Amino acid sequence: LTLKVVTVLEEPFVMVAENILGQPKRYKGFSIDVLDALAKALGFKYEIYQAPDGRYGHQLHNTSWNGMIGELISKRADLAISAITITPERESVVDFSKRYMDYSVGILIKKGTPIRTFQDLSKQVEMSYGTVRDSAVYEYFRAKGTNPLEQDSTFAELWRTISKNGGADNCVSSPSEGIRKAKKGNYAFLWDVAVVEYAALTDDDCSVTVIGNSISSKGYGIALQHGSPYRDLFSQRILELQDTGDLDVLKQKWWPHMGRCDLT
Amino acid sequence: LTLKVVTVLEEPFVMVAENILGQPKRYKGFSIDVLDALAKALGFKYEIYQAPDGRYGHQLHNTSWNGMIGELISKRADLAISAITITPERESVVDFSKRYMDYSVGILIKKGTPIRTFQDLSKQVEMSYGTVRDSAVYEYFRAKGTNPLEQDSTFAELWRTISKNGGADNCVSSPSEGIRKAKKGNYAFLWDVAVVEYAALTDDDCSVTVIGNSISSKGYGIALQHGSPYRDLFSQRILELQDTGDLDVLKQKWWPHMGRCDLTS
Ligand SMILES: *[C@@H]1O[C@H](CO)[C@@H](O)[C@H](O)[C@H]1NC(C)=O
Ligand SMILES: *[C@@H]1O[C@H](CO)[C@@H](O)[C@H](O)[C@H]1NC(C)=O
Ligand SMILES: [Ca+2]
Ligand SMILES: [Ca+2]
Ligand SMILES: [Ca+2]
Ligand SMILES: [Ca+2]
Ligand SMILES: [Ca+2]
Ligand SMILES: [Cl-]
Ligand SMILES: [Cl-]
Repeated sequence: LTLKVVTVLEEPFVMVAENILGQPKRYKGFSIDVLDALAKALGFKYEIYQAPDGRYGHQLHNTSWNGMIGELISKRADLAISAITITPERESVVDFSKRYMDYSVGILIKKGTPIRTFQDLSKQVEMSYGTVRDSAVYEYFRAKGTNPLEQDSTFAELWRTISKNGGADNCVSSPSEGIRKAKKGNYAFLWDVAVVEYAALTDDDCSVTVIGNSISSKGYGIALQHGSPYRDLFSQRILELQDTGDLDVLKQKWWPHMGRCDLT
Repeated sequence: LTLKVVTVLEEPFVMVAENILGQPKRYKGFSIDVLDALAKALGFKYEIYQAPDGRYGHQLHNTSWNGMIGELISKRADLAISAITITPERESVVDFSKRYMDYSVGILIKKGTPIRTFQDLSKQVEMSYGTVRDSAVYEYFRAKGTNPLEQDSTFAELWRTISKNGGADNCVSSPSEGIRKAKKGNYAFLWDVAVVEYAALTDDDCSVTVIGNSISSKGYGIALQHGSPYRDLFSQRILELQDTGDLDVLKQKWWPHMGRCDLTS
């Protein structure tokens, strides 16, 4: 049995191995390791191709999806894996396995600052902070920072800074821009903990650290075609992998407990 | 439409509401609120009864299950809810929805100590610590503390203290004993962060704090009969609750940000 897998490059979830003349195009990463574990246990081969538009997927005007989600709906892909978050809108058109990792928003900041939490960040006027404009993270802080029922007034303060001038002043256009500004100092970037954590661990100067403190708001999962019988099987193995600690071993392979940069 | 819901008391997930004058025994809690949200969204009624043995359920020697899991397998209950963690052993015989809350192991300890992380606790010779004897948390530390591949030596150190004399020296019979010993002092209790955090928030003397910082090892979910058509429906609305922020509001209702004991040393 062979399955078609659609993916999008996202360090360290899915990465292209260094090109070597006379060798094929290989993929590596934490998500590839999870897929290999499922492939070995469930006994299936797979072929990986990247989404032609390189997008996770969002709904279009005519109720059609692009990106990896579109591939699953069109049945051009049996499953999709990268850094896909399990969201209600996606789960209504595809079927996600139970998460194999948590998702949360962290703060990428230069080392040595007195800021250690979101509350500390919200009380700062010296250091600007923000996220990627017109992203789910930006909308996440719109909801939290405008919800009357939120007890913690930190989000309201954060939203005022993030949304200044429609977000133009304090937000960036892509995660790479946010990471760059954070390393220069005088700016704190709010994005996926996993992405920023890997960015800080691989920093050439080890000049940046990551603030967690956020319980998971979503989880990364494997997306499969609607009604796919593999969804329950994938979830069972994923739970077993988490239970035995093997998934923790894979995480530390790409997010080492002690690596190049010390984040303390 | 009505569904049979099996549960077990677990503060603050499921709790008995103060009832008077022979009025029906009503339940309250974070898990009850999630159930009510699903009931309104999916348009079903329900009746809650407690597990006759008051147990979450585990496999017996003859492969039969007791507790809430047994009620689902025997189909005396349509779904089970309380503080049930989504585990592979249970998921093989029942069907869990996607988690509606994260689960992790925290530390309940008296305030005013230098201990602020698991690593700090592992380096202590003065203060004993442990978890519930013959518990999933006890097995969790057995695996981490004996796995050669774990990069953090903290877990190996913790296991030696937790498992001393087979755990007889430093473990406790129940969470209530663990909470009581932690409040006494000279003991740190390792258990569900949600349970101990509510224990610290409701402490009469506000004498204890909780050390979290642990990413979720599992998640709390709703258990349904194998092949139940409601499982996917529950997962969908559970996801929608989280996205709209309604789950966070309910959590703050039972784990308030302020108002209760301050958990800072
Ligand atoms: C819907 O929009 C997409 C654009 O991605 C287009 O490819 C597709 O042909 C459109 N129409 C229909 C009928 O699917
Ligand atoms: C297994 O043993 C238990 C005794 O605790 C009993 O109640 C149950 O009925 C047994 N199961 C079967 C299938 O006989
Ligand atoms: Ca679905
Ligand atoms: Ca991480
Ligand atoms: Ca429990
Ligand atoms: Ca199952
Ligand atoms: Ca080693
Ligand atoms: Cl699921
Ligand atoms: Cl998890």
